[PDB]
Amino acid sequence: LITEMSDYDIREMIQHKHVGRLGYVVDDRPIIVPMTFRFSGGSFYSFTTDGQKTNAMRKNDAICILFDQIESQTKWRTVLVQGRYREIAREDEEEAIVRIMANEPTWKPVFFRVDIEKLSGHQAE
Amino acid sequence: LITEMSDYDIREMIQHKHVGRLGYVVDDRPIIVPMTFRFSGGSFYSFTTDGQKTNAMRKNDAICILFDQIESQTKWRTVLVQGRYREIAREDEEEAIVRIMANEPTWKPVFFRVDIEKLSGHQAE
Repeated sequence: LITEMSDYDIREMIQHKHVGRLGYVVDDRPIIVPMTFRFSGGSFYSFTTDGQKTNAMRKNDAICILFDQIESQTKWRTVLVQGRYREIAREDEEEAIVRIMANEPTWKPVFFRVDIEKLSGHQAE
Repeated sequence: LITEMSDYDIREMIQHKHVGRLGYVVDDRPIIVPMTFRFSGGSFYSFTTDGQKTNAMRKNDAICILFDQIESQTKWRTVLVQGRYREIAREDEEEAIVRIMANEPTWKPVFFRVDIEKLSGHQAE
């Protein structure tokens, strides 16, 4: 019943789905929080004004993002990005901002990107 | 802009929101997967036929569930359950099944529950 999604559908999803759910680890326990992301040049870009998220991901840089479109229990698509927290230096914030905003599909903070180590996508129909 | 949700709204949400997103840890990295849950007698009950989830949560029982209702970037509610994977013994599966199904609000597998260590809920309006 569970199938691998085509690269086409994985791409449509990570290009067009604005909100994903970020997973990080604090003291060996998982935390999940919704965040907006922009896929650009092979990484996902975001930012937060929440210093607790920033400090947690600084201490443990192993993170993930789930994107999904759930129609029912048996009709759904999920894309999981596993990778690494990479904080953007102050002098690179303008670059990050333009990447986040530039030509977005008709949709102090600390900026970061998620560099991809594994990208997987599956569906049920 | 971010407020604590009332216990009333936290309860309405974990009673009526069928799908949450389960967080677990594999080799010090976070994984997130959508699952259906039932809140009953202070724990969340679910099951999976996916042996990789089962084995992962057996090896590391620190897990979480996010429930959320996101209207926009500035209008949303999130409830995070942090707790422990507790696998249901075969002889307790019928109990688990009746708990999952009994009087549900008009909505071999290995059964499990999530026992709650922290429950928090926040909103933005």
